[PDB]
Amino acid sequence: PDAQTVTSVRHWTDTLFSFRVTRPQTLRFRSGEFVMIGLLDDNGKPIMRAYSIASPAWDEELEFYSIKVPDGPLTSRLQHIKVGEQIILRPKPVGTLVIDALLPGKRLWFLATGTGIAPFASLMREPEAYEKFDEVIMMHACRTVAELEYGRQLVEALQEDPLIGELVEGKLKYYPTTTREEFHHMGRITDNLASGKVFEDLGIAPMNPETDRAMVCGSLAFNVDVMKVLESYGLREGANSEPREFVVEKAFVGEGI
Ligand SMILES: Cc1cc2nc3c(=O)[nH]c(=O)nc-3n(C[C@H](O)[C@H](O)[C@H](O)COP(=O)(O)OP(=O)(O)OC[C@H]3O[C@@H](n4cnc5c(N)ncnc54)[C@H](O)[C@@H]3O)c2cc1C
Ligand SMILES: NC(=O)c1ccc[n+]([C@@H]2O[C@H](COP(=O)([O-])OP(=O)(O)OC[C@H]3O[C@@H](n4cnc5c(N)ncnc54)[C@H](OP(=O)(O)O)[C@@H]3O)[C@@H](O)[C@H]2O)c1
Ligand SMILES: CCCCCCCS[C@@H]1O[C@H](CO)[C@@H](O)[C@H](O)[C@H]1O
Repeated sequence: PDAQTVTSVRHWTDTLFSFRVTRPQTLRFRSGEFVMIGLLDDNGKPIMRAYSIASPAWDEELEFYSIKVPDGPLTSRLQHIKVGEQIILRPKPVGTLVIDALLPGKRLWFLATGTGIAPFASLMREPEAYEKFDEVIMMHACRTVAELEYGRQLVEALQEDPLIGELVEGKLKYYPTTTREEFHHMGRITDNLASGKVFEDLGIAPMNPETDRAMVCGSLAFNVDVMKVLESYGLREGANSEPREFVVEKAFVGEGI
């Protein structure tokens, strides 16, 4: 179908890699949305899967942060992709993780686990995030330290850029944690928001309906627990049609891995 070419590839761990592809000249999307991408199976039939566009809406190229599931119909194949090869990329962007889907506010929270940081790798590089809000809080929880690397480097590259470094350094608050390995900050996003620990570590006021807006992206179980916690602070799930305090999107469907 619609074919695009891989321009670069980077493996982060034995189960995580990112790659950038050429962008369809017709593509127009909002930072945070996802599209369907895929490869042909052995019978020449499409293996399609939804993927958040990890790059900001203004980037000339498209980037994706992907898991590597051995025996995974798509990623067992995609994990071998090389520069110059191609993938199917359908330019029909959709998704609820968009600023327009949230009432204006002053503090924006990105709550993610595992590859769920993909749509935020996009939003953290979206000019609109820093224009419409005073602070942007990026909470990324993973089992191990290595899983945080892609996000760590991204946040690092932002807060250090010669041009917008000081700017971002002042509004972006990066809060990574591990739950299975030793790290300076640990614990689930749910637990750390509920107990109040994150508000203390970051030296900021607790969550409130009037100023806080959040985007949630992780496993279904994670999404449901974060919702209750957010609701415990008076926030309500919104909609692109009726904007409120928070929005959610599954980082993937199924059990775990
Ligand atoms: C809205 C939406 C957006 C998504 N965006 C991304 C993204 O940006 N990057 C990404 O890697 N995946 C993303 N996923 C998952 C993605 O669509 C595919 O599932 C992934 O490419 C795996 O495909 P597969 O055919 O190799 O394995 P599958 O048969 O699809 O899945 C086998 C099992 O692996 C697990 N799994 C699948 N994907 C993940 C993952 N992301 N993280 C942890 N476990 C997983 C689940 O338990 C799944 O049942 C997204 C899913 C949805 C529903
Ligand atoms: N059938 C089974 O008994 C079975 C099947 C598959 C995997 N697993 C186990 O699960 C592990 C893989 O990780 P996982 O799925 O538990 O994490 P996960 O969704 O893949 O995502 C990574 C992170 O989200 C956190 N998380 C998971 N559930 C959460 C929730 N309900 N609320 C808030 N945060 C949550 C995890 O913390 P935590 O580490 O505390 O989860 C982890 O930090 C493996 O170590 C494996 O041993 C068990
Ligand atoms: C003028 C630079 C603006 C801010 C850059 C810091 C983020 S880091 C940067 O982000 C770009 C956009 O996603 C990518 O194309 C690039 O490869 C990546 O290193």
